[PDB]
Amino acid sequence: ANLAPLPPHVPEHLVFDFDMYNPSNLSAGVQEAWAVLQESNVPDLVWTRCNGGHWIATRGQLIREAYEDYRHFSSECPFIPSMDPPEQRQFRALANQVVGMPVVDKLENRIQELACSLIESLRPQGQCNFTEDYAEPFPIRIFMLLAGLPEEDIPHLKYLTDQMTRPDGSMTFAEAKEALYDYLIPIIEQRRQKPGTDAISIVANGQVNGRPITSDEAKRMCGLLLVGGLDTVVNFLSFSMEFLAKSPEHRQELIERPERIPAACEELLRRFSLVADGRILTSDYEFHGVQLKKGDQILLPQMLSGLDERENAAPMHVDFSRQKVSHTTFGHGSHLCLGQHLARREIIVTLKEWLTRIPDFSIAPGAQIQHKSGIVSGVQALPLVWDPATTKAV
Ligand code: HEM
Ligand SMILES: CC1(C)[C@@H]2CC[C@@]1(C)C(=O)C2
Repeated sequence: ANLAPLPPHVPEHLVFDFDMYNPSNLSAGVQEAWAVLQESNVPDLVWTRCNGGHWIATRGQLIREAYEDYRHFSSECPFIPSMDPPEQRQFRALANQVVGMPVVDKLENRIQELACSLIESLRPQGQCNFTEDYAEPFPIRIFMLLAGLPEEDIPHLKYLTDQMTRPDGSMTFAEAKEALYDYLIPIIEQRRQKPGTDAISIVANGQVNGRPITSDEAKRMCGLLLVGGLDTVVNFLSFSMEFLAKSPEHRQELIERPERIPAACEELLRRFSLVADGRILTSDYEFHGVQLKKGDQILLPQMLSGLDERENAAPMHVDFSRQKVSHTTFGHGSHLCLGQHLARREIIVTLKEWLTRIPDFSIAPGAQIQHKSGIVSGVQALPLVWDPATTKAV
């Protein structure tokens, strides 16, 4: 059944054959399907024989510990079946000049203007497919604004990024990546010569280790800033809007109590956490009584820390007034999402603008929403409807 044979250092009593790309109970919702790993008969660290064979840490304490311990759990192979500290700190520091908290605070209303334009387009229609019509266009338009790229390039960039996460067969993953680099290289070179204040100019003019960043370093940094802020945001906004379409009392709460929108964002980030990446052991290492071997891959699912009942009570319920929202949805440790501040502002702006203009909306009649699981889990489609006479062209 596609199972890799058990390595001889792994005890049989820790084997649980969870498949991160096709978990059993996916029609209950992806977070629910993954929470099978937190049932009380499942140890805190298990081995699955799926996807080549790899460990899974199932509890927040272990997932945080491993992400803290970059000496033993390296990001050189984070994907199942890429840099660690000090170089990594140099590149982060450079990325932070593009998406750090000061930039996001200066840029917050550009983000709100984009949301309002998209939302006002859709509002009189009384229907949309949220994933396609808002969740994808909003982060890609923010990228083009931040990167100083023109509107007419959106469809071709969206296309290249779609081929990495869901190829239609036109391009290999390698061709998609090279096509993207081919697009970015000449703009990086131009803006090294004639910089502006956009993101690509900031990157193209950084220094690594006492010298000008190379073309190769800059294309990879630009590429990671672009792909990092797309599938995660698209899918997270869709999980959150799926929940709000199904829960009118939570819509009402935020309409009545808009000051709670930033806390609601944090709680949605906990409940609809969606990333599950990995590390590779750099050496043999005993971790909580379990012998790990050099070279073993371990999935450390950021999704699971906040769903762990040990971290949050009644973790499947959405409660915007939780006193302490514990999660690792943007990661933990040295690779903690550089985009965490930009993403929170995109979530808060989308909650404020959507519930202002379209306060009452539902899942389309008859639609059954379907999820997909993987390194970034997500929503296949989100058909929504509403009565235009209940909307506000504010
Ligand atoms: C809700 C939206 C987002 C979520 C849940 C998310 C989550 C994550 C997580 C879990 C990681 C760490 C992965 C690991 O340690 O293996 C990460 C890293 C990263 N994210 Fe995000 N992210 C989101 C939005 C964004 C945005 C808007 C950007 C902006 C470009 C972005 C850029 C990055 C980058 C560049 C890294 C790599 C950091 C490094 O390796 O040092 N993210 N993100
Ligand atoms: C979560 C990320 C943004 C980070 C870089 C690309 C991404 C989608 C990953 O799977 C690791």
